[PDB]
Amino acid sequence: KVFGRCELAAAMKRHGLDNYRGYSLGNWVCAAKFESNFNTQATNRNTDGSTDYGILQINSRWWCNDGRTPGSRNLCNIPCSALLSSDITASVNCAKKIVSDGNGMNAWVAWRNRCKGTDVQAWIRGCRL
Ligand SMILES: [Cl-]
Ligand SMILES: [Cl-]
Ligand code: NA
Repeated sequence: KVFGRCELAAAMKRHGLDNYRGYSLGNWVCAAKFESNFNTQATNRNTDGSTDYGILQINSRWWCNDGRTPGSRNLCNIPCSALLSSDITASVNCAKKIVSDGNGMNAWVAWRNRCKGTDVQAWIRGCRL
């Protein structure tokens, strides 16, 4: 599913991401824009052999199981394919764990390089939220 911007904002907010670990909704929408272009089916192989999955490009080295990432953990206890669903519940639950791991949203390299410190509230402008 390719979410609309405000459609994703509303779903993230309903699932409790607004101000989760202090990160406003716009941070999460901005991260999803640059990780996946709002496409739940996005997958991208990393140089270390792991793969990033879904709307927030959650990686198979630590967080989900894809059966092809040696030495990997599955700390969200989820097949990585569950992070490609049109329902973002699994991705949100896993993202809550990732953002609680110690470095906040810097865990998402695209958030650090493209969203951090910017006017992230622009990403929810116009949304009836
Ligand atoms: Cl915001
Ligand atoms: Cl933080
Ligand atoms: Na894994």
